[PDB]
Amino acid sequence: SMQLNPESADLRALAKHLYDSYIKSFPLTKAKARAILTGKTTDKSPFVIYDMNSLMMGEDPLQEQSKEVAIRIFQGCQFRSVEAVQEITEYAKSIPGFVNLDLNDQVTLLKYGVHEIIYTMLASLMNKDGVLISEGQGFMTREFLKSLRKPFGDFMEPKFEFAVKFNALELDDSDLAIFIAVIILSGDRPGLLNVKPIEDIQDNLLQALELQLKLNHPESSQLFAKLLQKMTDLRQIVTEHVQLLQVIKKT
Amino acid sequence: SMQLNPESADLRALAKHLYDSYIKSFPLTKAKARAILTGKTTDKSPFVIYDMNSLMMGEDKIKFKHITPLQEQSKEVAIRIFQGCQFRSVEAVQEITEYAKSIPGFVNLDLNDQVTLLKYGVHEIIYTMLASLMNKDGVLISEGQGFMTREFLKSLRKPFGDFMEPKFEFAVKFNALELDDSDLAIFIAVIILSGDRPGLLNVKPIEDIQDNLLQALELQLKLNHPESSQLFAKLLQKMTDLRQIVTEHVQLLQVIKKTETDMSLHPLLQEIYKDLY
Ligand SMILES: Cc1cccc(Nc2cc(Cl)nc(SCC(=O)O)n2)c1C
Ligand SMILES: Cc1cccc(Nc2cc(Cl)nc(SCC(=O)O)n2)c1C
Repeated sequence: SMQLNPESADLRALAKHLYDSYIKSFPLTKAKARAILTGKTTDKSPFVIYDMNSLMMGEDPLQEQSKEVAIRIFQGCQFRSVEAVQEITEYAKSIPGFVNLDLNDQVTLLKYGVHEIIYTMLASLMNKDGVLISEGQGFMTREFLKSLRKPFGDFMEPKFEFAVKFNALELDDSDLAIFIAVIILSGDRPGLLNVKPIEDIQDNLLQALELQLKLNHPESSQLFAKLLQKMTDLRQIVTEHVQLLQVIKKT
Repeated sequence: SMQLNPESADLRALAKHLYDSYIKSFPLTKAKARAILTGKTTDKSPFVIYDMNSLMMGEDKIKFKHITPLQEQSKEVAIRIFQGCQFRSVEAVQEITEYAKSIPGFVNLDLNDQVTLLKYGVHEIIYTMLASLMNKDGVLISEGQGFMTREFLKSLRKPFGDFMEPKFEFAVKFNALELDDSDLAIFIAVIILSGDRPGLLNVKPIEDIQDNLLQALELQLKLNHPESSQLFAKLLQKMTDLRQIVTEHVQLLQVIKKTETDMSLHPLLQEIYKDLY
């Protein structure tokens, strides 16, 4: 049980702040994405890329223009990944305390954070069938991405695997805003000078998260613990990504 | 706020069960170790290894239990000490396996899954419990009979000098949570019953057991640490640290593996050198 007091009020105020910021930083929210994936909004009718024929109809710089469909698609992911770092960096700047940190720690926390957030928010854009691309204008199937020649055909599978289990938590934009902020303010990132001040902020964010998950998910056993376990999955996934980016890099 | 009801009583019964199993499987508890490290018990007065002189007096006055067989008997102090760690690691697996067998549900699982969970879990439990034996200054060895300093371990020739540092780094942050044996019994049982281990067939039944254990843990941490912010969350975050720590251990065991005949032939070569030149 809880009480409505000044402490619980400030954690609600903190949660509202992060959501309004999330909304300003992230154009394609989970609510928007779920609406497109379930046919509800007329606004977007994404083109479905499910095979080589629809990939060609689908597209419709100069010296990285490759014949190999696998190359063009991996360059799409790379461009959107740079865009996603901008959005996350904008979000990060609205987390109370975060700019009052050593400019050094700031770039550190972001350096290891972005890949964890990308994967977290990639789940928002995914169902069983595939993933929204180009702000909900395109939809690329899981199986088409699997069909790409090795090792590109193995690139997104682990992301799909993550998303199925993560989307079963049934988190909304309010849940995700606080979760994403908890990820960024991670004490245990290599090379940080001032750890305590990052930790004191995360303790507040973890409190805000616990309060948000209790209020927002009345029918949910250990959703806080199941969410914090996911931060372990995400580390493992980044490791597997990096190892694959460095097999692709080599050949 | 909570209620004392049948559900909360089953969770306290489950915690009591795990503690009494932990006391049975783990001869040197944190409570015993803290008592040695603070000088309270006269029972153990550990011999302190802090330099090559005390290491030599150390092997003869500690009866390590771990008798290194005749033909892996190295001159290189670094070799003998790593072989010490290796023998105590095998011993630690026996103790964890025994503990594992008492976690309700754990034996009702595919014998395959049982071996999987233990296969990845022992490395995480070893680090967890090594913290129990550590302070700022070093680590208890041979069931509290010795104490080897952090700095003496760092002083050993590369790469052996880098072997325990990460364990000290982890222990410092983990020991600041101030967990006791009750807390650790449930935390260790949570780690073993991890759904996400490569190669498990039946995930759900492991997940169902772990959800009960995470409930028992939350209740134990609330009742046992009244003055502690988000201790449950901070404990779960440690379970992420341990993955990264094990990855670093394993990579170092495989740099040692590659160069193991090469490093214990430096002494006999050092003799041939000063004999010739
Ligand atoms: C153009 C294109 C082709 C194939 C896949 C994807 N999606 C990706 C891939 C990666 Cl690695 N990262 C992202 S960022 C997801 C988001 O936060 O919107 N989006 C995109 C956007
Ligand atoms: C000879 C020596 C030197 C340094 C450390 C240790 N002890 C270790 C080493 C390792 Cl890798 N693992 C353990 S398990 C800790 C426990 O519960 O006793 N104990 C030992 C036995």
